[PDB]
Amino acid sequence: HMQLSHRPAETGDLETVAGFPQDRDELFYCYPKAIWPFSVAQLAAAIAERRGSTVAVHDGQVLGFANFYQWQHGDFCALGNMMVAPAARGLGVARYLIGVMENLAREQYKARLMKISCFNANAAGLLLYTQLGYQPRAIAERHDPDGRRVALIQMDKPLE
Ligand SMILES: O=C(N[C@H](CO)[C@H](O)c1ccc([N+](=O)[O-])cc1)C(Cl)Cl
Ligand SMILES: O=C(N[C@H](CO)[C@H](O)c1ccc([N+](=O)[O-])cc1)C(Cl)Cl
Repeated sequence: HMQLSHRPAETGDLETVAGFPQDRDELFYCYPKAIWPFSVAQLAAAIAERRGSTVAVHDGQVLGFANFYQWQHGDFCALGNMMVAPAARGLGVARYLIGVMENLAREQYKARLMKISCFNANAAGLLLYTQLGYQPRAIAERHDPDGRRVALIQMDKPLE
C-alpha cells in the first residue's frame, strides 16, 4: 500500500509542507519557535538555518518533512521539524522518514548518535520514538506560547 520514497525538499514543496500543522499544539511540537499561523516564510527560515531538509513522497504526494537542527560531524545529529500530512497520519510516514534521517546522519555526518527532543504533550511522538529504539536521557523546562511550563523530553539512539 504505502510505497514511500524520499528526496531533498524543494521550493515547490514549501506550501504543501506549511499546510501540515493543523493547530497551535501541532506547530509547537514540530517547530516551537514558530508563531501561529504557520507560513512558507517561517518554514523557509528554518530550512535556511538547518541541514538535511527531506520530504517523503507517496503516490505523488509530499506526506512528510524532516531536517536536522543540530549536526556535529563524527558525533551526532538532532532531528527536528518532523511534520506529516494530516491525511497521512499513522501510516508509517514518520517512521520511514526517521529511518531515512538516521541513514543520512550516519552516512553524511558520520554520526554515532541521533538526538530527538519531544514535548511532553506529544504522546504519539514519545511512543513512536520509543518503538524506534530511542531512550529518554533528560528532561528540560520550556515554555509554550501562553507562557505555561512544559517538559521537553530529550531522547537519543546509537546509530548502527
Ligand atoms: O502526530 C503527532 N505527533 C507526531 C509523532 O511522530 C509528530 O510529533 C508530528 C508533529 C507535528 C506534525 N504536524 O504538525 O504536521 C506532524 C507530526 C501528534 Cl500531533 Cl498526535
Ligand atoms: O532571506 C532570504 N533567503 C534565505 C537564504 O538566503 C532563506 O531562504 C530565508 C527565507 C525566508 C526567510 N524568512 O522570511 O523568514 C528567512 C530565510 C530571502 Cl528573503 Cl532573500
